[PDB]
Amino acid sequence: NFNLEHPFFFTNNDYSTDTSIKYQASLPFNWHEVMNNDEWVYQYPIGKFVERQGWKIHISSEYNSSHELLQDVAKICHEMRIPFKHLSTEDKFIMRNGKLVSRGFSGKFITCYPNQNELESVLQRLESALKQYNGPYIKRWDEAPIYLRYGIKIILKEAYTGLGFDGTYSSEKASECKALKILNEWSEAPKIYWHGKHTFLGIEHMKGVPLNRWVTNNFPLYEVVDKTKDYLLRVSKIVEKLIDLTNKFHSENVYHQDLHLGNILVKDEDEISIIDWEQAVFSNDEKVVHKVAAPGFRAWRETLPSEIDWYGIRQIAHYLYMPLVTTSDLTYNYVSQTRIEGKKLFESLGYTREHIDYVESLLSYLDSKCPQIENISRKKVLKPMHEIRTIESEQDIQDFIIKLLRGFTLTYGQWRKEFQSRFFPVHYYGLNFNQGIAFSDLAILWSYQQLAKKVKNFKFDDYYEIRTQVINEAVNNFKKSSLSGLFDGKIGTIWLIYEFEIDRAVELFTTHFIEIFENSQNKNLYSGQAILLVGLYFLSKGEIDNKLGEEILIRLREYTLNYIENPETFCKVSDVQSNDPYENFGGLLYGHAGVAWLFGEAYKLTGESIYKNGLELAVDKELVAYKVDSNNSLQYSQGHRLLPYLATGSAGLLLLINRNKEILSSKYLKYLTSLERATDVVFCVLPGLFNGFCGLEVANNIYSDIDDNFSGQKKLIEQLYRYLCVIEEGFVIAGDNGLKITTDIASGFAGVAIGLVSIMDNKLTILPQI
Amino acid sequence: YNFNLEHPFFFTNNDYSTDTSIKYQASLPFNWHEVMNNDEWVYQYPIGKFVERQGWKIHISSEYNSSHELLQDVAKICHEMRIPFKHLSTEDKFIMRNGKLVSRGFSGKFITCYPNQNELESVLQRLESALKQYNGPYILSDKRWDEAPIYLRYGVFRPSRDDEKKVAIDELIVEVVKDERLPVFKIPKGIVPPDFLNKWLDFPFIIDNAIRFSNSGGIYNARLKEDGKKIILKEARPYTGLGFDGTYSSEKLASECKALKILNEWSEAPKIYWHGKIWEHTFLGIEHMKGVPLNRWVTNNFPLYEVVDKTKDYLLRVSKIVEKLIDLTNKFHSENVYHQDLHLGNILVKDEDEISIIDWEQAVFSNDEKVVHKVAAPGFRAWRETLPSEIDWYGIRQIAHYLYMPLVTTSDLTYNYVSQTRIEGKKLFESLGYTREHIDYVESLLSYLDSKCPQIENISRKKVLKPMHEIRTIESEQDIQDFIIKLLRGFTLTYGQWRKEFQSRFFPVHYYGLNFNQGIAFSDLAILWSYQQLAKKVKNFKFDDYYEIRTQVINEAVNNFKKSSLSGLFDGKIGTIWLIYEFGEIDRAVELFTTHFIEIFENSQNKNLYSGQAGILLVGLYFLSKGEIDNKLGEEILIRLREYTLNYIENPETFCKVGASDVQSNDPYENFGGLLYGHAGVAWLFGEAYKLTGESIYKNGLELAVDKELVAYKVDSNNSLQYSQGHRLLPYLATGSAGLLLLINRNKEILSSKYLKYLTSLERATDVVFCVLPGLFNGFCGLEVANNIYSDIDDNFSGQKKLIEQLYRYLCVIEEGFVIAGDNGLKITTDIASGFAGVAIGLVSIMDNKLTILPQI
Ligand SMILES: Nc1nc2c(ncn2[C@@H]2O[C@H](COP(=O)(O)OP(=O)(O)OP(=O)(O)O)[C@@H](O)[C@H]2O)c(=O)[nH]1
Repeated sequence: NFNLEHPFFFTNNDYSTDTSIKYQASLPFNWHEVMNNDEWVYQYPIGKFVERQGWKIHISSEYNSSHELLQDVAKICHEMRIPFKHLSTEDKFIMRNGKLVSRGFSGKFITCYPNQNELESVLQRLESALKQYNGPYIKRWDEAPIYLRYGIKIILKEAYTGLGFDGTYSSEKASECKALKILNEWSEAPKIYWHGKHTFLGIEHMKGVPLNRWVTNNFPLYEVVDKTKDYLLRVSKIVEKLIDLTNKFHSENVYHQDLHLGNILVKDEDEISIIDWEQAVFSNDEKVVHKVAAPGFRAWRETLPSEIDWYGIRQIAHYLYMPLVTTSDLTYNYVSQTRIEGKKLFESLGYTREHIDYVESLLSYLDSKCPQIENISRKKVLKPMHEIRTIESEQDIQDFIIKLLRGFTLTYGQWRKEFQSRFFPVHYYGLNFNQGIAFSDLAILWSYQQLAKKVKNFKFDDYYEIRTQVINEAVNNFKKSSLSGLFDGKIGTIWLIYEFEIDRAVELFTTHFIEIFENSQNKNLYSGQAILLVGLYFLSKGEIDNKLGEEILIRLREYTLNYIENPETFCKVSDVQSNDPYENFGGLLYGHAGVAWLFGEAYKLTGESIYKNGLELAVDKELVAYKVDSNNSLQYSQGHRLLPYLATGSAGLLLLINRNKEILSSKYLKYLTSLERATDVVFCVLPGLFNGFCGLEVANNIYSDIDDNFSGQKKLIEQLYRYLCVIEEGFVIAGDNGLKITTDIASGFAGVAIGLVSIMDNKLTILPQI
Repeated sequence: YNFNLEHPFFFTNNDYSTDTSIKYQASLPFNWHEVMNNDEWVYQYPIGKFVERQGWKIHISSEYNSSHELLQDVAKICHEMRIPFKHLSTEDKFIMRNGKLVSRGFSGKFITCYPNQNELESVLQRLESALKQYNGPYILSDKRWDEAPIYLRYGVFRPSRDDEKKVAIDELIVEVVKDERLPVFKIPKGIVPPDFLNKWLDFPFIIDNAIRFSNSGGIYNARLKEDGKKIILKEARPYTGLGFDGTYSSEKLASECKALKILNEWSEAPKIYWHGKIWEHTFLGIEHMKGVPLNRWVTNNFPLYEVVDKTKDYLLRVSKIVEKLIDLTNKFHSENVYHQDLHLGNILVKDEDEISIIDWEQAVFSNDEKVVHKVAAPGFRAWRETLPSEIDWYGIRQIAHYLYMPLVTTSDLTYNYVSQTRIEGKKLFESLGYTREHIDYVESLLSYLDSKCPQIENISRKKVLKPMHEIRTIESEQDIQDFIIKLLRGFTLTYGQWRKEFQSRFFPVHYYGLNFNQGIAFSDLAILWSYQQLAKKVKNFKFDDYYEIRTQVINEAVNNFKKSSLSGLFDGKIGTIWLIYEFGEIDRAVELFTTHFIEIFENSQNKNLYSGQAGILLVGLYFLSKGEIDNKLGEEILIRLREYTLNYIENPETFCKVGASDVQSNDPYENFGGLLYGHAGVAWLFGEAYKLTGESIYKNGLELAVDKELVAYKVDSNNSLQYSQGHRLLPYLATGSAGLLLLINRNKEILSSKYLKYLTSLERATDVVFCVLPGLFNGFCGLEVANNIYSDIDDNFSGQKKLIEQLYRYLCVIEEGFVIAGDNGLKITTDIASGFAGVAIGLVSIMDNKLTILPQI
């Protein structure tokens, strides 16, 4: 679960390809170099009695004086004077030192391992080359960088720490204090209240909130908020304050170089306050590439410092129209599409035409300072969208899905050329779980063949040989890993192969079901034992061996009874604010809210009414966990994260409530239309099935009979157009936390694929029945 | 088929390669794309526009001094209307293709555009009128269009189309049209007349000899008219010829013209005759010298035998030439000229031992700088940015050390390689019998010369290859016991240094067999067989990791086993079965043998022991001699070997080629003849069959095999039998003479007394004091495994002593262990073809008396 990215695609930490300066050192007679740990090179003589542990000596230096210190230490230590190891990469030197890194290992550039009882002159000789150099502190021994071993009522700060890829220390970046002292006239900028040297310069804290919660409090997400319109008048007030103060402080030789979600702060009556003037450089003759900034805001390819801030001051006012800003690091000039997709939404709300046209003309004459920059790279293959249509007929939907299926083949094509480990592009969380109906290719292929089956007379190409050269390593790696479960576990592959090869899945299931089922302990649907769905699905049509079938049937009966006496125990029916799957709780993906499907299938099979009793017990244990929202409906309770979604929140609750009509009573149907009002929003900030808009639109209309749901296609496509970055004759959808492209079940090609095939075929084709 | 690629340590395949030059990037509007198809070009075409194949294309070239301006000056022309284009990616491929090491059929290819056939004049008039001040090379197999660089040709636009009939990707889509990519233009099967192009479409030297024609031309023999006499010509087209620096061909002929005009009173340096410029070419009239080079001078003068020196005085003949070289250094250094690249294709010695340095195509004229010796020879390549005067003196030093002993081919890999050679040279030159004054004078002049080239200490990561300064003599078995564990621990170090980075294979191999993976060849499993046969050979080993890697090599050498399709004993899917049998395991793959032995047998053509069915029959008779296969296939092997012998007896021409031929090479698939790669290994089957069955026809087949193999053996000046192809002699094991001595000496009682009299001549022929290669197929270790493998009496100690001493002459040292250098030594290879496993099985069979590489009875 770590992030390391190159342009265009996404990958893991294996793809580095470091190109820097090799360190290089000499070597005496009967000595050696070795790259043992692949991050340190170790020097050692041949014949010497090496002990274990003892003492270690650490020496740290600055960036510029590394190689001459290395030469002096080498000429001291090579002549029968102790083995030696050091850092092996100039590129990794700025991650070992510099800015905020891991607290356990920081510094420690030069290391030696003395032979216990010979230190009477080595430490004395190490002040010869030292005592005039420098370095970070990381315990002190003398007046030299020689060490021994066996953050942020005035808010303050702290000062060789903070080095980037260029030479700019955090103490150096002087710039902040000169920018504060030349801008002490205005109360929007903070004041300086401490001078001198670990230096402790302080600032005044202006009141306010960050603009993201201002967007969630002022930019509408439900239709009942912000009565009598007039929100665009406030938006005009903030952007007129930005243009006024921008023209006031760009008079005399000062620039900010970053105007992201930070450094802006609105208190009351639309009063901004720019804080933390830290990245202040100024020139107007040479051109500088924008080096360091927040994600979503990055200037391009060696322009003037007057127009570095141009893109930032355009975009900071641009996403106030409709906030989708984080995907501009991949698609240059992305923000044109947000304007035209916010204008139609604002007209659909019913705002005044004067306010909308004034805001559009205001952004137009801010764009009147318009220096495009024809950047020259390989990122420019993914050009923006400049065409917006309207869906009325079914052939438009067929054209959209045959366009979208091409982008899947195109994002498959470029992945195989430079990478060989997996078969398909990934998300950053589940980039190694290469099995099951989860973040894995085996769940991608059957969505592909389904949507090839649905549309029209598709080209057969060569996907037969592709499917067999996928299923060969699938049956190879059925068992060479750990864990168990349905989604990313063990026997989801059996269900997918049977839903794909019939006989092999049946005989692996009947030879491994009792062996794998007793190994797992939990009962949740992700990686537990509810497996019972696969067993009941194989039992209802009938392919299981008989006597083991009744044995596992009375087994699941007695675990159902045992669950009837005990509390929830295995899961919680969790005040953590995370998107993380293992930390997720209280949903259909994670919790006891999904066992209602398992109880309902057993009730639906012949006659078992103890599973009905399990249904009332499960819903009575599950209904307490949800808090109420403003619009009189149930909502997920933890933090300020009021997200009604398929997982955790309201949409999964509406899915589980309307699962079976026959089990319902008048006590159950007390929150039907209020919960439907909960899942009726004008904006979803991230797309997808598990954590996005597509799961909401699936849960809004799945089991309300009929098939003619063209309002559903209209709403889904006309709200899904805002998330797409176009390629040649196709689309590739950026996933959740979107900076790169993603193809998985949650946020990718397969999410939209499963969503559309579930809306067309109203059975929601995950966790099956019959 | 060769696939050579530079890499520090081990030389590998074309996979470790990253372009680190300034890349070329263009801009695209909407409805355009940037497909990167096949790693050379980047494809660009408007989206939705059907490109019409099978028309006319334009090749555009450029110079290195201004090429970006061609990109940003022709980009709006392709942006206007509809023109696809594809251009080269980085500057490194532009250097590699607009240079000197690339073929003339593919040179000058930078921009390729794709017009339609109906728009050619309209695009050509627009692009021609804006490129007046651009210029570049000619590009072969095209024709001149106007004055701007524009060259047309007939070529392939796209691959095969969507849903109609295609036959190829290169020919006419009308009869077959073969590709004729030669530096001429071809109009195939008449012409459909291009009305845009029909109007536009319509020396005091005599040629003597072309020694080369290279890429930029080069040295060209001819005859002058107004002066007569003999002359040579150097030619150089403008804007071609390019190193890894801004430097062209015409920037060096002017430099050597200056360097040969500044000095004129030296009779052994050539005099300029006519430095004229025909058209834009730079021709050059240079006189010719008589004589032979030093590279072939040591072939017939260095004592290879111990009688060939013709009554002493060889070292004085060395010393006069050496003092002639050391005299002619500061004579032209007074003019402050400097001549780089002092390799041994420039010092030519004529009659009465007079020298003449003839190649001057690198010449600086100032000395305060440190440059990389960028263009050099194999062996004389210098050591990272010293001043050019000591670069020249370093070249002089290694000239003198090749004159001392003729191995300097690996001095690029190990710094101060001259140390080991200078240590062994006194023992080489004192073991033959010479006066001490000559050796004293040679070492005195060398000890004068060695201090004018200053030593350096940086080495740059190849530090673990140190020269050897700790030599010993062999007079006890404990020396052999120490050497075997040292070599084995060095092989462990080799596996440790190979396991770090690469994983496509398991062991380092020579670059000939860089793709093969099985058998007693360039492989993996035979190396562990040698490892096991040497590890328990003394008493034991530590065995830190041998068990799990043995399990690994068997369960991914046996699991696939059929991915490649090739037959033979050496590398051909049945030697794999033999190594599984002889590793110490159970017979195991006998089921696979009975499954597909007839299938492997029935679909092969060659019958040599390298990759033919003769080794398959040897494996079969070995398994029948072990005593358990089946009741039926044992009869099938005999009923096939019967009439396999008879097709050879009635017609020996099909199974092998007799004669000497005209081939000077080292590739394993070319050199016919000899014990392994030819005819002399056929009689090994007849010997094994006679030792199993005992009947006369096998003996007669062996006698005819020995009779018809000895045709291609030319007698030396001394009484010695030598294998000879071309102008070279081959007294080696594989394609040589020591292979026949095994066949004669092993079957001594079977053979009659008529063929037993050749042993006294082949013992003289396989007795040299010097070799150039440290190997056993084609090297040294095979020449003294034939000496003591089957005598009668156990006298292993003296032969072992000689082998270990001359291997100390050839080895290289890492840590406490040891490595060895393979064929074409610039690297470290560990296999059974001039590697660690070969010297391992040599040290096995030198006292075990078996020669375990070939399966006996
Ligand atoms: N000057 C001269 N050259 C000859 C003679 N005979 C052959 N040559 C040619 O000189 C060439 C020397 O080429 P190399 O030794 O490869 O060196 P080079 O290719 O000239 O490159 P540089 O050594 O950098 O000039 C040979 O390839 C021969 O073709 C001769 O008598 N005199």
